[PDB]
Amino acid sequence: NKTAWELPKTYVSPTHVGSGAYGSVCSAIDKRSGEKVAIKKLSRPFQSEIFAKRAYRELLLLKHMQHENVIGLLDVFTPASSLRNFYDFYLVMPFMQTDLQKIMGMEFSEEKIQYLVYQMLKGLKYIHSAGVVHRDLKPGNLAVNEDCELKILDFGLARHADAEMTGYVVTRWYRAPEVILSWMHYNQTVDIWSVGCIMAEMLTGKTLFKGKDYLDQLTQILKVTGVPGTEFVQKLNDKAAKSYIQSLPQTPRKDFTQLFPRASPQAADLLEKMLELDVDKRLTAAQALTHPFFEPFRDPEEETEAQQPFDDSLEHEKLTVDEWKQHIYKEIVNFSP
Repeated sequence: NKTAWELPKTYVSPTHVGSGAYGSVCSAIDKRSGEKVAIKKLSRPFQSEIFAKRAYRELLLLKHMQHENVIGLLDVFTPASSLRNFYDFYLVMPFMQTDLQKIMGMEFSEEKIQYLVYQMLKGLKYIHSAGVVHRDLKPGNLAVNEDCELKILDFGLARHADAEMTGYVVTRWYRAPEVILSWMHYNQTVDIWSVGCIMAEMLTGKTLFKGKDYLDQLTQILKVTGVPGTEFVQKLNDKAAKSYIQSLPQTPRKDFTQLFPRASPQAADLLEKMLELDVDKRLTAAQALTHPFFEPFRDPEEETEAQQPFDDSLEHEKLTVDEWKQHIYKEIVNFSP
């Protein structure tokens, strides 16, 4: 279904769940083990260099990643017999149950928020330690089972963090202000901002920053965040970003206690440190785990990190789509005796 799945005989009873033009997600049952799994089809990975490069990133990231709070790769396959008829491929991973977007209407006690956000940051510490930035953390990408176990999903926009990265990234409502203010020069803390936006949403049942376009998102953010002093204005390396700010609509900076009532002094403090405008003052994943807000649940022995840095050897290379296909096809077949 959009566009006609070609599964092996190992996976049976294809029930559909997600949909799109970039490919679909469907549930299936592995016939070897009896486990229920999630299968994601990449239907047009070779339409362009960018789609090909992203397909490669997603596969390798899924492949090399081993953490309780990050989705793992069970299998990957393609109906193709060679590079001559290689048009798409499928990723197989543990089935979950629901995601955080679906249950946002629920009422989240601070205990649940503590537990769930703690798992987000544990996974994020792991992902970041591999030198990777996710760049699309949102409630739809946070899988949750009946035990309130959490897994991070979707590495389609993820990559090895570099000094210069793709500009238009992250889903707008969860997109950090520096993505716009410091175009193409952000770091792993964009993920921390997304975590902040999510936590606030669990706390209220409402999306914190609902901008109508990429610029209005910035305006929404700078309402809660204050308009910075001349210290931060000169702390940037942009003249275009110096403007707009130069329109100085001022009243910095709101206090989160008055802005997030019926939430705990320390919960408000964590949101504040996560939603910090200045990227240097902003909490990292490792640091956020050490915040007093997570004391009832914290266990440093399960805050593991990557055993190996994620390889970025092709990241600074110029491949054709045909070359990307070769590497992808190669990485599909050597998996996983």
